[PDB]
Amino acid sequence: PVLEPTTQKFINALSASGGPAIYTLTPAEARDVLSGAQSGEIAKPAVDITDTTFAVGPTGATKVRIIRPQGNTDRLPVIVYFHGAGWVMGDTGTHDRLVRELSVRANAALVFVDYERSPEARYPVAIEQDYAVTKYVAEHSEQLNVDPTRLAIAGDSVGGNMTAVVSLLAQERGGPDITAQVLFYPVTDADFDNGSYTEFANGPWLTKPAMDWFWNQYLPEGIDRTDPKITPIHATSEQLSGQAPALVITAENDVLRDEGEAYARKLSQAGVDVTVTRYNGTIHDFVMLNVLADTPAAKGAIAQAGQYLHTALHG
Amino acid sequence: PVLEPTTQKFINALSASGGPAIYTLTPAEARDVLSGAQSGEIAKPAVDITDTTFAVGPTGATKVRIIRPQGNTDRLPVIVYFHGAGWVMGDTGTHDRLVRELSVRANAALVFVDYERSPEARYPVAIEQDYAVTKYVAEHSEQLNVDPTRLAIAGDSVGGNMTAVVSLLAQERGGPDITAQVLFYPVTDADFDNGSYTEFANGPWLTKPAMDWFWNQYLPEGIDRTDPKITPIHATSEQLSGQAPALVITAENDVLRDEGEAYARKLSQAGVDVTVTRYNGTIHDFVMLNVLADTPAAKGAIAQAGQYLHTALHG
Ligand SMILES: [Mg+2]
Ligand SMILES: [Mg+2]
Ligand SMILES: [Mg+2]
Repeated sequence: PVLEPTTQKFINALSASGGPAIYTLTPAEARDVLSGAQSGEIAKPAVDITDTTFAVGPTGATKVRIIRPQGNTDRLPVIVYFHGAGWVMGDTGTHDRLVRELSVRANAALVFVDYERSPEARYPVAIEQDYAVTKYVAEHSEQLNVDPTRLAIAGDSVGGNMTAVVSLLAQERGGPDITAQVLFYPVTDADFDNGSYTEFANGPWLTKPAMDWFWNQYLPEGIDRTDPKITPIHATSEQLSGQAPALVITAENDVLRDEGEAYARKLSQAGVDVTVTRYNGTIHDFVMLNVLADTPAAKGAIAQAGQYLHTALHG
Repeated sequence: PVLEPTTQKFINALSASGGPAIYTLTPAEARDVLSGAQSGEIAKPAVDITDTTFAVGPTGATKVRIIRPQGNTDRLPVIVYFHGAGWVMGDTGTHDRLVRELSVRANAALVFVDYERSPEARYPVAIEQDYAVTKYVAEHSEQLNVDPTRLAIAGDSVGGNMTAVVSLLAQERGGPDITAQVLFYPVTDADFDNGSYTEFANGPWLTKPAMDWFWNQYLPEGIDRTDPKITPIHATSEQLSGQAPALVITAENDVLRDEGEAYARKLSQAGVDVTVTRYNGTIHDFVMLNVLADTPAAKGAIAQAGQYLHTALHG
């Protein structure tokens, strides 16, 4: 359907500039393209930043960035954050404004997992790093000065996939305890022939061929994609029941729209308390992309997620 | 699609023992059904309440209820509120919890218009009362101890129709200035054959025959229904341009969904900044009905609207 006007101007400018398709690029090139898009002078909430490594995960180490509202030294609730951008791309820079907004709005520490990206690392390295850091935070709360009984998880796009799977792993492994989960336009299935994949196959912004490529970078060739730790839409009502309350936010004009909304239904059917909202007039990645930060959908969704997290972690 | 479970329980109870269809009742009887449904003791935000009358509007007197956050005597911004329930039903009791939430969350005075109901009063009595009260508030700010430069309007269902029309009338008549407008699942058209009307014709909760009956109570026989003061979807890009930023919230499972989302697009095409959000798993009237008060969609939408108003009126 018809896009919000600032969002439309972005899409048209992108067409006019005529850049190479994402799946013709090397990982390094693809990374640099998104990094360059997100390198502008933009207003950002004030935070204190620490870059470090936790000695956990399948590789023995996971890079993290810890963010706190600037000057706040309280024992805060904590968000463990899993970023999107196709498994191949994304870093502390590309998602900086977004995760600063979440930290300050939630009034929480936020632990950004700088997981090993694809294709150099394939499934399941990142989800195991993600799970390991979440467990680490829960088990090292005095050192991080956080309250482990108020731990939320959150992520955008493939990072929403990671959020869902960490919830699933925490159920299976008996912890850690999760207070709430937030999923921005999550990847939850690999059915490239559903309604929204068919309708929006040629965009805007995200295309079916692009998703085909991202999935092929993430996964080993020939792996069974129906397994719930890959496509959590297939999780059993068992794996889902008992999970933390969820906020799921989708975009109207998005190949991934239908699977995110279907996943929200699956959670709800399993007895999970699910807040699920579709934003009209916007596109995939709309709370991360700096070019859309002043659009009404981006502002609304960030305010909604911030408030949802604040209530979950302080109410 | 499938409803949130508590919401489905409500719908199941109606199908089991809901009785005669609302539109087969007298207006008195219909009024009493909703009044009874909403008169349960339930947790509500603390406010101060004043019931009075402003000597304006087509009848010479419009009943209003003025709500403030409890004990607050500050010169506050103000919301003028137009309630829903089919033009036939609704009063200060049916919408009590909802408008208390908005007052407290926006930290604003709220002026609830107890307009004359249909069919005893037809169009255009209520919209002229509604506009008159809005003008009155702008022009008697010292009497009411409010800031007239921070005046918002808001409404639900046919009250969303009223919000749209008051915006239009204010454009046409040169004021008063409106800072923001909030429309919960508005009535904007009378095309009973569109997509969502066809899909949800027999419910849940709101039905196509009910809407046909409500419209018939509201309107004189043979009136041209395409007048934008009746169906604001027909407003020109000129009646719309210049209007205040809008929040439009729709329900997934609702005959009125498509016309609400279409109206949002019409505003956006006219250059208005429109925040438009569809809540999945819920039904029409979901922010007013007390039985749904603790459901995720109701809590979410009320928090969203409350925060949107707070930002508009205090930012
Ligand atoms: Mg989506
Ligand atoms: Mg609706
Ligand atoms: Mg818009």
